[PDB]
Amino acid sequence: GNVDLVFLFDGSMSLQPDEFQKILDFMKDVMKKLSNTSYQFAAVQFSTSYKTEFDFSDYVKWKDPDALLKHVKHMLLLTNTFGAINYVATEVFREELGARPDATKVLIIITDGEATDSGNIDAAKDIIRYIIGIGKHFQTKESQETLHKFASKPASEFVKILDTFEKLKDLFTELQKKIY
Repeated sequence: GNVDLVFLFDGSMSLQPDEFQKILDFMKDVMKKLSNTSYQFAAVQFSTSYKTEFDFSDYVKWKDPDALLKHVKHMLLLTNTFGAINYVATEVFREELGARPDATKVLIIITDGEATDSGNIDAAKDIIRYIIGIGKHFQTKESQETLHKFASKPASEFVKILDTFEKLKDLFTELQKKIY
């Protein structure tokens, strides 16, 4: 079956330059490793504001992860996760931007801290949502639990807590093995 997968990646000022680059490299590696007719991809950077770095039609045009993320600039502002998820639901998953009506909608949200906004993500309810919380800001159970509201259930499947950015590599096999 077809899968339309969006990477939604944190560009806040909490992220150090090497860490942000490891996130970009992870997205490129996932695209290279999942690449096949079934998958198409989009990517959105979120911080204070939201930017579609490439949409599904851009992916179809270029099919080159290096090219697709070449123009990304680290935003270095806040962490407005609620609005980011809603932005994906309403502004990225659109047929006019290359989204396929028959495809399973998937989000991989990548963040290094707690949200700086609030509200709800009801608009994104029909999207299968993974969230990856990385690093020292998720050392407490309480901080980890804040990510559950963003992800699909069960949290034991959909919420991934990684203690270091080096652990992103350990998610490749898992993501490759998903059958939606």
